[PDB]
Amino acid sequence: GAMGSGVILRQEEAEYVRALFDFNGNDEEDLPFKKGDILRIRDKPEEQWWNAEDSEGKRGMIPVPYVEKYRPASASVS
Repeated sequence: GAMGSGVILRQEEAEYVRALFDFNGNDEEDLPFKKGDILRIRDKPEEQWWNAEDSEGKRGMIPVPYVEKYRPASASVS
């Protein structure tokens, strides 16, 4: 029969970057990124994934695809 139930195929993994610019959003399931400003938000530098209450009082996470890529200088061993 219809082996398909109606599922969307996504190829997204995770965006790793550091906060640089500052953009505002109006999404409840997301959070606006700030430019290395002073706010209460656990923004991931080596990763574009943040989660906390920004200066806008809003809390959420986003691939902050509006910042400068971040590469982990150091490396790990087996």
